[PDB]
Amino acid sequence: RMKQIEDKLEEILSXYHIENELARIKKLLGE
Amino acid sequence: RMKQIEDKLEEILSXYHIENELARIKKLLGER
Amino acid sequence: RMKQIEDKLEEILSXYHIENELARIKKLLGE
Amino acid sequence: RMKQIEDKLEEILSXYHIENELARIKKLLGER
Repeated sequence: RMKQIEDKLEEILSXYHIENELARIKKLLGE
Repeated sequence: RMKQIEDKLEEILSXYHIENELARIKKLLGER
Repeated sequence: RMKQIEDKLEEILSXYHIENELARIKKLLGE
Repeated sequence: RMKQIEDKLEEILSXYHIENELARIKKLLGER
């Protein structure tokens, strides 16, 4: 069950995309 | 406790919608 | 230590704001 | 396992930056 949990944490980790998307949006907005 | 944990994680996972909404905004603002 | 963990999960929960902000941005963008 | 867990959670928490970046975008796009 600890494993299920850690599996859910890796699914949550699969956030950096969101960060990347945001950086890209700011730039498309003219910074 | 551990079922509160698994449930809080399912509540958090239930984020990809956010990523996809951002993918849309980025697409909308992209070069015409 | 289970408590520490559940505390971190409530901190993560404190995401709906992000959703709200996004809905507001789409609307400000002219939908 | 449990330290991998606590560490993955600290890696996730390390989100508020995202909220605040969105608060900025919303502020920028707000009525002049």
